[PDB]
Amino acid sequence: SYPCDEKKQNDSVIAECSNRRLQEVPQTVGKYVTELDLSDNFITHITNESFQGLQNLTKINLNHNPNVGLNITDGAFLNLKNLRELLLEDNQLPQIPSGLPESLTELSLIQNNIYNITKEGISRLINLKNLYLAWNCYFNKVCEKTNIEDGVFETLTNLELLSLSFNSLSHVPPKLPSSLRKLFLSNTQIKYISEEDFKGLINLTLLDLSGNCPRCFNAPFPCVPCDGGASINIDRFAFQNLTQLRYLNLSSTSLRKINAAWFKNMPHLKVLDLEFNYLVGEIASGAFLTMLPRLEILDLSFNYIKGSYPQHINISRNFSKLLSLRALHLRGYVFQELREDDFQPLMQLPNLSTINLGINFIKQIDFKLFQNFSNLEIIYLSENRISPLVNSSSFQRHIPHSNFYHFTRPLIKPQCAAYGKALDLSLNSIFFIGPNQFENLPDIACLNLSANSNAQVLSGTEFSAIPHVKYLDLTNNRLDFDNASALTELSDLEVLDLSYNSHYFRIAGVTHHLEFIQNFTNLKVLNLSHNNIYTLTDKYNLESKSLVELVFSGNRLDILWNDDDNRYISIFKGLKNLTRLDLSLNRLKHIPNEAFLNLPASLTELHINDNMLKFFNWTLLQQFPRLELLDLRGNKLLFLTDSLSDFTSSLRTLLLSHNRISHLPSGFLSSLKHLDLSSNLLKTINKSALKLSMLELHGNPFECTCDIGDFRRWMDEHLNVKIPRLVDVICASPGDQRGKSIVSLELTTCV
Ligand SMILES: *[C@@H]1O[C@H](CO)[C@@H](O[C@@H]2O[C@H](CO)[C@@H](O[C@@H]3O[C@H](CO[C@H]4O[C@H](CO)[C@@H](O)[C@H](O)[C@@H]4O)[C@@H](O)[C@H](O[C@H]4O[C@H](CO)[C@@H](O)[C@H](O)[C@@H]4O)[C@@H]3O)[C@H](O)[C@H]2NC(C)=O)[C@H](O)[C@H]1NC(C)=O
Ligand SMILES: *[C@@H]1O[C@H](CO)[C@@H](O[C@@H]2O[C@H](CO)[C@@H](O[C@@H]3O[C@H](CO[C@H]4O[C@H](CO)[C@@H](O)[C@H](O)[C@@H]4O)[C@@H](O)[C@H](O)[C@@H]3O)[C@H](O)[C@H]2NC(C)=O)[C@H](O)[C@H]1NC(C)=O
Ligand SMILES: *[C@@H]1O[C@H](CO)[C@@H](O[C@@H]2O[C@H](CO)[C@@H](O)[C@H](O)[C@H]2NC(C)=O)[C@H](O)[C@H]1NC(C)=O
Ligand SMILES: *[C@@H]1O[C@H](CO)[C@@H](O)[C@H](O)[C@H]1NC(C)=O
Ligand SMILES: *[C@@H]1O[C@H](CO)[C@@H](O)[C@H](O)[C@H]1NC(C)=O
Ligand SMILES: *[C@@H]1O[C@H](CO)[C@@H](O)[C@H](O)[C@H]1NC(C)=O
Ligand SMILES: *[C@@H]1O[C@H](CO)[C@@H](O)[C@H](O)[C@H]1NC(C)=O
Ligand SMILES: *[C@@H]1O[C@H](CO)[C@@H](O)[C@H](O)[C@H]1NC(C)=O
Ligand SMILES: *[C@@H]1O[C@H](CO)[C@@H](O)[C@H](O)[C@H]1NC(C)=O
Repeated sequence: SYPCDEKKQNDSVIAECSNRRLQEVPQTVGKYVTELDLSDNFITHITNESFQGLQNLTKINLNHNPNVGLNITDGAFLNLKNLRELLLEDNQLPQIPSGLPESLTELSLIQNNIYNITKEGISRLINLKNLYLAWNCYFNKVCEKTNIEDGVFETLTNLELLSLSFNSLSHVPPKLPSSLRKLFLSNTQIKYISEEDFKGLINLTLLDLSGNCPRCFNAPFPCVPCDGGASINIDRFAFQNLTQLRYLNLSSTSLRKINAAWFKNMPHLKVLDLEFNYLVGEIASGAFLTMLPRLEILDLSFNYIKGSYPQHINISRNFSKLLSLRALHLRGYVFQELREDDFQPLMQLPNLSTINLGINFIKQIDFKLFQNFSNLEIIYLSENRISPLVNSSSFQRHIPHSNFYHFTRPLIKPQCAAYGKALDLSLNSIFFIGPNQFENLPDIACLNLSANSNAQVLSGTEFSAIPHVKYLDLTNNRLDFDNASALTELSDLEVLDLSYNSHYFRIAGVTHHLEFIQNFTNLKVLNLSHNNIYTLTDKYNLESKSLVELVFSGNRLDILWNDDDNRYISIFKGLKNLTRLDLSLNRLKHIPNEAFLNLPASLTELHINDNMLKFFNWTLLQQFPRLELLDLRGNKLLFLTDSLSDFTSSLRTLLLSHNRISHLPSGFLSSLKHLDLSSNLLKTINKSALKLSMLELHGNPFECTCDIGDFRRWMDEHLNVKIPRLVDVICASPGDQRGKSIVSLELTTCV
C-alpha cells in the first residue's frame, strides 16, 4: 500500500494519505474507502478529474494545501453523493466552492479568505449539521467585514452547529435556523446584542460571545478594544428565550456589570466563562450568583484591577448558592492573604472538587481552611508567594480550533491526582520547608513543590504532617541531599521526582547521600534525571526491593563507571525489582562489561540513547532473559552482531536510529517485532531474508544501483512489514538517482 497507508477499522476503511508531498490525488486508491485524508500537501488543483467514481467516500480532508491558494472546479465533488464530511481549511480560498453536494452533513472552511457567505454556495446544502466558517475575515487580509447575505442560513433547517468566530460581523446575522444547538461568535467585533438577536433559537445549548470588546491588557494588535474600553452591551432581554442554554462564554468582553436578569430563564446553565473582564465588584456582590444553582464550572480568572493588590479576596455570600459547582477558577484576581473567613461561602458546596488560585501572588494562607470542605480533590496554588513558615500595590502584567480560554491541559499531572487530594505549590517561595509548613492540611496524596529555590537538606521530618503523600514532585530546586534519612517519613511514597536538582551534585567536596531510597517499601518510580550525579558518599549503590522504574538520564555515568576503583560497578544491581532503566544523556563512550552485567537481570526495558557509544558487546544480552526493549538511538555505533539469537530470546524492539551502521550482516536470523535502522549509514541492504511488524529505514544514504534489487524485492514480497515513511527512504547515489525514493525508481532500465 503506497504512498497512502490504508488502515482498517472500525467497520470502515480509511486511506491515511497526508503530508506525503503530493502535488495530486493518487488515482491508485483502494476502492470502497469510507474516507480519505489528504491534508498537508502541495496539491493545487481540485477538479472533476480529481475524484472519479469513488462513490463510496463519505469524508475528505484537504486542509493545508498547499504548504507555501487552492483551485477547485465547480461541481467537483458531486460525483460523490455519499460525501458527508468535507474539510477545506487553510486552503486560502476566496469563495465558497460553488456546486457542492447536498449529501453534506459537515463542512469546514476555516482559515480561508471567504468574505462573502452566500445563498449560491451555501443554501442548497440542506443536510448540514455542522458548518465551520471561522478565521476568514479576521482583520486584516485585508478585509473590511464578512458579508452574509440575508437568509443564507434560514434554509439550513438541520443546522446544529454554526461557527463564525474570528470574522468581522459587527452584528449577529439574522434569519438563523431554529435547529441551532451551538452558535460560536467569538472575536466578531460585535458590541451590541439586541433582544431580537437570538429570538427563535429555542434549542441553543451553547453561545460563545467571547472576544467582543476584549480586555486586551498587555497585548498589541490584533487585539482591539471597544472605544473607551467599554464592555460588550447586552440587552436585558437578550437571553429570555434561551432556556436550553448550557454553556455561555463571555470571556474578554470587558464586563463590569453582570445583569442577573439575563439568567432568569436559563435553568440549565452548566458552564460560565467570565475570564478577562473587570469583575472584582461582581465577585464581591453579585446577584447573578443566586441564579445559578445548577452551574458546574465558573471561570473568573484574570479579573484583576491593574495595580491593585488588596489584602484579601472579597468573595460574596451568594457563592454559597452555587450548589452544583464542581470547579471554581479564580486565577489572577491578585491579593495577598487568604483567610478561613474569606472562603466561607464555598465550604458548603457539596460537589466543589477543584479550587484554582493560581497566579494570585498570595503571601499567606490559613491552610486549615481547606479541611473544611466536603469534596476537594485539587487545590491549585501555583505561582503564589508562599514562604517558609517558622504592601498596597503591585505590577502584574498578563501575556485553533481550540480554547475555552483556560489552558485545557490539566492543572496537575493525572498520574499524580489519581492518588488523591492534590496540592500544587509549585512556583512559590518555599525555599526552605519549615517545621509548620504543612500543619492543618488535609491528607494530601499528591504534592508539587517544584521551582521554589529550595536549597535545604531534607532530614526526615519535613513531611511529618502529611505523611501519606504518594506522588511527590520536587523538581527544579536545589536540594542538598546530605542526610540519609531524607523523606523517610513518607512511608507510602510511590513516585518521587527529583529531576533538575544538579546544583549541589556538581560541587566538589559536598557530600551526597541517596541511601534513603532503600527505606521505602512501596516506592515504584524514581526520577533522578538532570542532576549531573558523578559521585556518591559512603554508600555507592542504589537499592530497592520495590523500585520498578529508574530514570537516570542527564547524570554522569561516564565518570561513575568509566573511571574508578569499580566503586559504582554494581550501582543498579540492588534494584531487584527493576523493569525500566533510562541511561540516556550520560556521555557514555564505553561501558565496562562487568558494569553492564551488573544491571538488574529483571530488566524488560533499557534505554541508552543519546550517548556516544561506538561498540556494544551484544553477547552481554545473554544475561537479560526478560529484556523486551533495547534502545540505542543517538550514538556512534559502527557494527552489529552477526549472531544476535545466540544472545537474546526475548528482545522484541530494537532502536538503532542515528548511528553509524554501514553494513547489515547476514540475518537476523527471533521475537524481534520492531527494528529501527533509520538515519544510519546504509548504502544498500544485502539480501538477509527472514515475524517482524515494522522496520524503519528513512535517513540512510542508499546506493541506487541495480544492487537495490534484492531489497527492493524484499519489500514487494512483504507488505506485511510496515515501513513508515517510504517517501523518506531515499537514494543517496548515484547522481541521476539522488533524491529519488527507492520505490519511485524506474528500475526497468536495469534489465
Ligand atoms: C521523571 O520520570 C518520570 C517517569 O518516567 C516521568 O513521568 C512519566 O512521564 C511519562 C512521559 O510523560 C508518562 O508516560 C505518559 O503517560 C500518559 C498517561 O498514561 C495513562 O493513560 C494512558 C491512556 O491515556 C494509558 O495507556 C496508560 O496506561 C496510563 O493509564 C500517556 O498519555 C502518554 O502517552 C504515550 O502514548 C501516546 C500514544 O498516542 C504517545 O503519543 C505519547 O508520546 C506517549 O508515548 C505517556 O505514556 C508516565 O506516565 C510518567 N510516569 C509518572 C508516574 O508520571 C516524569 O515526567 C519525569 N520527570 C521529568 C521532569 O521529566
Ligand atoms: C468559549 O467557551 C466555550 C464553551 O466551553 C468553548 O467551547 C468549546 O470550544 C472548544 C474548541 O473550539 C471545543 O473543543 C473542541 O471540541 C471538538 C469536538 O470533539 C468532540 O468529539 C470528541 C471525541 O474525540 C469528544 O471528546 C468531545 O467531547 C466532542 O464531542 C474536538 O474535536 C476538538 O479537539 C476540541 O476539543 C469544545 O467542544 C467547545 N465546547 C463545547 C461544549 O462545544 C469555546 O472554545 C470558548 N471560546 C473561545 C474563543 O475560547
Ligand atoms: C509541578 O508544577 C510544575 C510547574 O508548573 C510543572 O512543571 C511544568 O510542566 C509543564 C507540563 O509538563 C511544562 O510545560 C513546564 O515546562 C514545566 N515547568 C517546570 C518549572 O518544570 C510540573 O509538571 C508539575 N508536576 C506535576 C506532577 O503536576
Ligand atoms: C421569545 O420570548 C418572548 C418574550 O415574551 C416570547 O413572547 C416568545 O414566545 C419567545 N419566542 C419563542 C419562539 O419562544
Ligand atoms: C466549616 O464549614 C461550615 C460550612 O459547611 C461553616 O459553617 C463553618 O463556619 C466552617 N468553619 C469555619 C471555622 O469557618
Ligand atoms: C455531588 O455530591 C453529592 C453528595 O456527596 C453526590 O451524591 C453527587 O453524586 C455529587 N454529584 C456529582 C455530579 O457527582
Ligand atoms: C539527619 O537529620 C536528622 C535531623 O536533622 C539528624 O538528627 C541526623 O543527625 C541527620 N543525619 C543522619 C545521617 O541521619
Ligand atoms: C533505612 O534502612 C537503613 C539500612 O537498612 C537503616 O539503617 C535505617 O534505620 C532505615 N531508616 C528508617 C527510617 O527506617
Ligand atoms: C515489584 O514490582 C511490582 C510491580 O509494581 C510490585 O507489585 C511488587 O510489589 C514489587 N515487589 C516488591 C518486593 O515490592
